[PDB]
Amino acid sequence: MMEEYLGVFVDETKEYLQNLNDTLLELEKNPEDMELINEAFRALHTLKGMAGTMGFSSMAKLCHTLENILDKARNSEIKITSDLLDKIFAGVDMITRMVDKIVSEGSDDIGENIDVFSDTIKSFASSGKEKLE
Repeated sequence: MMEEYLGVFVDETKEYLQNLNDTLLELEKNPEDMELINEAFRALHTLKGMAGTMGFSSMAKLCHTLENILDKARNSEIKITSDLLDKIFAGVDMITRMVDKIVSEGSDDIGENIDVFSDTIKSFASSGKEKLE
């Protein structure tokens, strides 16, 4: 059978999420080393792509969201305030839940809320209270 292509595709995404949690959980203790920010901004960028080729963009958008905070972190827009990373680790949390159901059935539909979980984090950083009247 030629199904081992997807069996290895996930075994790599899981070993990377941890490697990406070690980077993001070490990033919290070192949210400015610029190594955990690039070690994560990358894996998440690679994890997001692997989630698009799997037909699970709902879980890939989560990989792009986290990497987005790691992007502003590398773009000088945001920094790991222990909250932008908590929601990020929260995205990797659902990404795992989808992987647990995707592995149990292959569906990334966990009633998650990307546009929301991202807007929550996207608004949790760039803010402009009181603007133009």
